[PDB]
Amino acid sequence: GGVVVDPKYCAPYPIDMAIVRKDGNFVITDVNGNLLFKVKEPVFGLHDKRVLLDGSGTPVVTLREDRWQVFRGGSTDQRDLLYTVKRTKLDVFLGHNKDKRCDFRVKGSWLERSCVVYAGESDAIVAQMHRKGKDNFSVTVYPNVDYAFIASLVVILDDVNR
Repeated sequence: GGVVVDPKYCAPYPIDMAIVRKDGNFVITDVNGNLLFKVKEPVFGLHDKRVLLDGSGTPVVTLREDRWQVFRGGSTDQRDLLYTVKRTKLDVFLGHNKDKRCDFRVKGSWLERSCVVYAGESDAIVAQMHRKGKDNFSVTVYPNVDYAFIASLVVILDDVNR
């Protein structure tokens, strides 16, 4: 129940991710500064879309805007819908979830650096923010949880804040 975007984003150990900034553009790195995703608005003067690119520059997911849909790769086609996020703080519904138990939830506070992501059907914690151009926090993604999925949530939280 940890795979959302792609099983290749599910590591057997915890991974801590963080935001590095130079505005919707920034990078998400591991603890050691290794790039995991570049986050950007793909089109100038349009602010409704962000893409997460891997280190090779390949789109991993596209987020499109209190309601976001997140699509596979560089798509915004409905057939490529992975999940919808609705604004305790955020509820996530996988693309095949036609109803309204959410599949994941985010609670806690962005500004306190205390966000926690839970799996809906067990309420298991899948990721946890901790307070520390580096933002003052990291997010632990637990083993076998999809870290591209968690990185997309971090992107949405940042959007809500800005």
